[PDB]
Amino acid sequence: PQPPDILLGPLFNDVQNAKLFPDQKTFADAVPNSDPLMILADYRMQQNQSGFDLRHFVNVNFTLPQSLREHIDGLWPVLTRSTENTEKWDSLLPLPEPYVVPGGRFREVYYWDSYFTMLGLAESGHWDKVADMVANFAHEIDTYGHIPNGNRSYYLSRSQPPFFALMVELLAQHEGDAALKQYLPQMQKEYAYWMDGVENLQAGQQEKRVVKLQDGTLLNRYWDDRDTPRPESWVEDIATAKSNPNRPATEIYRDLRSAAASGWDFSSRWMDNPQQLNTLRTTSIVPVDLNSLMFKMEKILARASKAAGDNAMANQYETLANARQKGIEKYLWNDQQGWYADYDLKSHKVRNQLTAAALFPLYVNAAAKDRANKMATATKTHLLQPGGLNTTSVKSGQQWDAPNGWAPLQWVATEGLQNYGQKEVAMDISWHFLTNVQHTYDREKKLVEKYDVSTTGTGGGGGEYPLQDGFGWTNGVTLKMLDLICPKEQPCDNVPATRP
Ligand SMILES: OCC1=C[C@H](N[C@H]2C[C@H](CO)[C@@H](O)[C@H](O)[C@H]2O)[C@H](O)[C@@H](O)[C@@H]1O
Repeated sequence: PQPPDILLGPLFNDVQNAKLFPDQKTFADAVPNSDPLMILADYRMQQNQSGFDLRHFVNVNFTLPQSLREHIDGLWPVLTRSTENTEKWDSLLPLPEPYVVPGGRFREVYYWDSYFTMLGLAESGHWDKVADMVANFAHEIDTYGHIPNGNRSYYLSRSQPPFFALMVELLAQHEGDAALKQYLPQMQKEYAYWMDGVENLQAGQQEKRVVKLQDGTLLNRYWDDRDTPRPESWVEDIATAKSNPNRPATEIYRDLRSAAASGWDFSSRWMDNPQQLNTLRTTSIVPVDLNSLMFKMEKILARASKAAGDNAMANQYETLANARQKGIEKYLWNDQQGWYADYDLKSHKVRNQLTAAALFPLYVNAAAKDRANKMATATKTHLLQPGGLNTTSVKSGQQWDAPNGWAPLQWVATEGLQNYGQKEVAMDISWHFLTNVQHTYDREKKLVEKYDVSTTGTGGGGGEYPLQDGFGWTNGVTLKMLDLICPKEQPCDNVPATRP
């Protein structure tokens, strides 16, 4: 499958640049009614004729795309899609089983979203859907060599935060070690993708998603194999590169795509100047969340191997995990500030900024106990707000920043804090975010993609597209949290005004 900019060449550029549709993702998801080569020969003939209408040419040649608890349960069918077969030349990639999409403009499965959605499904006893989704991701691993950002041809050149091993662990909570052993080959295969290029890597060098520091420490980074505009945000990325003539455009395209591989598209976290997206430099930053996830993946791989009966392999994975933990503790802790943070390959130091990503070492149990206590303090002091956990302390105009609260980060933070007995802060995050979700639901009768955490009752904003409704990981995380804040004796269908 070729991404639409390659498949439809000059025509794709021209349709996007003409802005025939208010969302750039629209034409990226359009299906050619006939062979692209034919539509392209045709376009070359007509395009310069008197009174040629581009829009008309496109219409002819393409097909274009109750309680809180009750509401979430009724949404699952609306968010479920089944696409075992796909039309010829569709950007949508086929999957063997039904899958849940986030909602709105997101009409395909997403990698990291699905873990948090599956948490909700698992909590509701929809273990069949959870099995189906693990199977879908295993299929993509075998088919593409890795999990794409989503099941679209324009997502094949990148991944997303790697939650597959955690999904397999989720499935094992129901099916036992049999699930770990079943999906071991695909977990190893995903690991080999993340580590591709390590062989022959020298100190001080990076290759694809692997970074080797000057002392030999191996860590990973986000990376996309392409350095061109994103088809799904074509005119935005061109405008971003055009606005900064002092950088090669390919470098800007690479970092835009890599921030998209990071899940945090976009954030002051990646930028020299928090008010200029054209300064982002994702590929020179070693992310603390990614490397926390890699640690977890290595720990899960060791467990699966040992269950499977392969002890030499289990010992290898445990040794790799032990080394990664030493790297996180050394390069991804900011000792001057007292919090985890990303590492800057440009300055050769730990970056200053506190973001919600700094909770990930707690989430995966990599963190030292004293650093976990320090993180509880940093969270209360800087990130915890009336409507939930702030993403950063910086209002950049981007969506992965203040004042936005994102469901997946609320879950990572509360689970992380609980892993170290920091129960008070963990409960405050859950209660604040849930109240926000409930309040917005009382107002709008919906769940949304992200929330403004400075108060409760309003959805968030920022970035290159409008606030989306649904919404997969909000619904999944909400159900999980709802079930935990109320006793099993008396479960709640709405978030209550009093803590029990
Ligand atoms: O809910 C799906 C998502 C959409 C958001 N990003 C997608 C939309 C971008 C176009 O607006 C796309 O380039 C990116 O790769 C996609 O993952 C969000 O920031 C992601 O963390 C999230 O997984």
